[PDB]
Formats: sequence, C-alpha cells, structure tokens
Amino acid sequence: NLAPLPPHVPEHLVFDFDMYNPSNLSAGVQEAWAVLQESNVPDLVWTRCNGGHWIATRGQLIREAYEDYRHFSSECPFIPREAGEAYDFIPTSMDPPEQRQFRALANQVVGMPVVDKLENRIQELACSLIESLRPQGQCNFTEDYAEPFPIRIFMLLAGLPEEDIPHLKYLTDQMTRPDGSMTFAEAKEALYDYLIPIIEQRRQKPGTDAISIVANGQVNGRPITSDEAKRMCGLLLVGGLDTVVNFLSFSMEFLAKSPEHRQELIERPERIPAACEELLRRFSLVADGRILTSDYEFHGVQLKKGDQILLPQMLSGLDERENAAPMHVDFSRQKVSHTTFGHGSHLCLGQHLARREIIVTLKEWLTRIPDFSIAPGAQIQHKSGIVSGVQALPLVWDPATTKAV
Ligand code: HEM
Ligand SMILES: CN(C)c1cccc2c(S(=O)(=O)NCCOCCOCCNC(=O)[C@]34C[C@H]5C[C@H](C[C@H](C5)C3)C4)cccc12
Ligand SMILES: [K+]
Repeated sequence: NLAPLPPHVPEHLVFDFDMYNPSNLSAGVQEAWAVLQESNVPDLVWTRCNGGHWIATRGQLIREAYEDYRHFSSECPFIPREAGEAYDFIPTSMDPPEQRQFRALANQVVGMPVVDKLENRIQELACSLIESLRPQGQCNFTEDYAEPFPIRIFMLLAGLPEEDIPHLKYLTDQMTRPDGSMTFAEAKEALYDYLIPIIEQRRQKPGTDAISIVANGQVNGRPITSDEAKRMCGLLLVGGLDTVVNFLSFSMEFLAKSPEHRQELIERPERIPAACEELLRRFSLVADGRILTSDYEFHGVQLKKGDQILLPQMLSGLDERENAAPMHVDFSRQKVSHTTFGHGSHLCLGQHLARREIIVTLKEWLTRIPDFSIAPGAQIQHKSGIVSGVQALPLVWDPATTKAV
C-alpha cells in the first residue's frame, strides 16, 4: 500500500521501507532496519508505506531533529498518522515548554532516587521468577520471565494490587499488540477506563504510591487535573512494559546464541553494567517520531508543515559513522554511543529503572543458570514497529548445571 508521493518530495529520495513489516525481517529486526544505512541510501529518505513519511537514517540527523522540538513536534509522534493523532499520553504527546513541568513531576515517581527503595523488590522479584524456572530445564523466556517482570515492578511503584495484574496485562496488550480488532483510540479508552476511578479514589484519599503523587501534583502553577493525571499514569504504566520485555528478550536471545559472551560475564561479573550498555546499543528497539510544525529545510531536504518524520532511536547506535563495526557486540567497546532511551527533551525518564531491571536480570540469571541455549530446531521470530521485539524465546538448559541461590 504505497500512498501517492506528495509533489514536494523528489523521487530520488524515495525508499519504501515498511516499519511494521520490513523485508529481511527474518534475518533479525535490527538487521532489517539497518538496510536504511547501506551506502546508496540517503541520510534522509521518504517512504510511501504506512501513509507516507520521512525517515532519518543516521545518528546525526536523528539527534538533531530530537533536539529541535520547535520544528519537530511530539504532538503527533506515531506512524501512522491516525495513531499519532489519537495519542494523548503525558508527557510524550507534549512539546516544551508545557512538557517541562509534567516531566518534572513524572521524574519524582520513576527517577534515580526512587530506584533505590525499589532495588530490593526488583532483586527479590528477579530471584523468585528465576528460581521458579530453574529446575524445569526449559522456559519461554519472553512469556515466563520477560512479561511478568516489569508489570510486577510497576504494581509496586504504583501501589496497585497483584490481583489486578492479569486485567491490566490484558488492557495493555490490547493497546500495544493489535490484532486489528480495535483502533488505537479504542484500546486507549479501555485502558483509561480502568485508571479513571483509581485516580478519583486517590485524589480524595491520597496515599504515597506513584499514582497518588501524580494525581495530586502541582504543574505550571496550579493543581494537576484528573484528565492530566490519567494521561500521565497511562504512560507510566505502558512506557516500561514492552520496551523492557522486548529488550530483555533480545539480550537473552543473544546470550543464548553466544557462549563466549556468556562466559565473559560469568568469569567477570563486574563487566555486566558495561555489557548492559553495549546490548542497549546493539539491540536498540524503539522508533517513534515527530510532525513538522512548519515548512523547513533540513539537511538540504524541503520538509512541509504536517509531514511526519520517523526518527528511529534504534538506528543511531547502529550507525557505523558513530560505532565502528556496529553489528558486532563488544563488551569492551570504549565509546558506546546510542540514543536507545531517546534524545532531547523527552529522554526516557525510566532509563535508570530500566538499567537496574536489565542489570539485575543478567546478574541473577547468569548466577543461577550460567549455561543455556536456544531450544533445538527453534527459529526465533522478531516483530517490527514502534517498539520492535521477539515473538517468543524458547530456552533450554541442564538443571544439573544450575544452582538454587
Ligand atoms: C529498555 C527499556 C526502555 C526503553 C528502550 C525506553 C525508551 C524510551 C524512549 C525512546 C523514549 C522517548 C520517546 C520520545 O522522544 O517520544 C522514552 C520516554 C519515556 N520513558 Fe522510556 N524506555 C524504557 C523504559 C522505561 C521505563 C521502565 C519507564 C518507567 C515506567 C519509562 C518511562 C518513560 C517516560 C515517562 C517517557 C516520556 C518522557 C517525556 O516525555 O518527557 N521508560 N523511553
Ligand atoms: C494505516 N493502517 C491501516 C495501519 C497500518 C499499521 C498499523 C496501524 C495501527 S497500529 O495498531 O499498528 N498502531 C498502534 C500501535 O502503536 C502502539 C504503541 O502505543 C503504545 C503506547 N506506547 C508508548 O506510549 C511509548 C511512548 C514512548 C515511545 C515508545 C516506547 C515507550 C516510550 C512507550 C512508545 C493503527 C491504525 C492503522 C494502522
Ligand atoms: K496527538
């Protein structure tokens, strides 16, 4: 489905990349996107897929556009446009300067100080999940560890009850794993519908959970509205789910296929934080974007007001112009540059929580289950979109090589 080429887009910049079903996807999703960085592909191209939009293909342009919020607005951040148009999460759908105070409030509840009182539940959570799988000699890592882990952490951050996990999980999957049964807007309303009463409850009777802080916060002078509070809690919920689920999956798929990298981390556990950083670069997975606020020439290319531009956070660290031999994982890589957590005013607020979740997972898994493999005969399937991922991750190990800890 190739949308008619707008008159202002020259034909030499056309490259019909499909972000939801890239060709060569079977070879790995990062590799599928990296086709945009082969030598005969311009720094900035137009695809007619998914309604028609620009794609910046190089770290320098991706970073620049993310810095220039005046021209590249978060008001419509998703492709296709209809999804971008409905989306009203806070602060991701706002531009500076109104975004600033909402980001400050969100930061209180997911920021670096909060990551200390949570560490213990994160550690405990990772250990009991791993210990439950360890004697089986197999799991589907995506389903059995990756999925339950971040939602359980969010419940403890937001002071919500465990029994709600399955309902909430059903709601969020309906939003981010579309089978096409309902529109983005439709799924989002279903989600808000759960959240609306909880905010009502916690505005009248506030506690000390993240939802209570948000719903009773002060922004831009005055108290936050119930509408604003819902739009914030919606994003605090979903922001840390698919990203962490899919990232851990990519990481574990790599370690399962790489005994030498496994052993490196087993022999030298102090290298885990650095290995986390290099995996973050290599298996970067987010791609959202911006909408042009005005006509604007960007690196020799005429962009038109209302044009959408995909600015793939994924691509910056895969750019061979900023990391030599980018497809190779080197835990001893000396200057690891990436925009995996974004760039500019919307830089991931959960990046510190995310790193703890990743580092704790790797530390605790390698200690209990040092030697594991991809199940024999399994072909690992990837999916591509705004948050790329792993369909399933069947792993196997000999329980006799494991230790209860
Ligand atoms: C591997 C894990 C994660 C990755 C790769 C990731 C990636 C990103 C990216 C690329 C953005 C920028 C979006 C944009 O500019 O439009 C972002 C923003 C954000 N992230 Fe994450 N994220 C992760 C985990 C988390 C977690 C655990 C949380 C906490 C619940 C979280 C909360 C947020 C929030 C609230 C924003 C919006 C910041 C703003 O608009 O000012 N993220 N993340
Ligand atoms: C034109 N056409 C026929 C169509 C074709 C193809 C698909 C279509 C879809 S669609 O169903 O594929 N589009 C909806 C998919 O987007 C889900 C992502 O939102 C989840 C919330 N995540 C964040 O807020 C995040 C905000 C930021 C950035 C990331 C990571 C994290 C932080 C959380 C996302 C809908 C309608 C039409 C479609
Ligand atoms: K919008």
